[PDB]
Amino acid sequence: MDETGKELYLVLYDYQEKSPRELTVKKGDILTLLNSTNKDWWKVEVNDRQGFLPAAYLKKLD
Repeated sequence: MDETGKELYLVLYDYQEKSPRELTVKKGDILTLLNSTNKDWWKVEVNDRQGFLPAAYLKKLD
């Protein structure tokens, strides 16, 4: 995706947003991390969109 040098996060499972701030994502999506100040809900970006997701849906790739 667009920007370079970013950590990549894999979405393990589909997630359907429960509020307008949240993201809807599909298994296999690749995300970047915008803000984590807790281990449970993160602000992330996928394909030009930004929103909140539960961190349990994500695996850091390395």
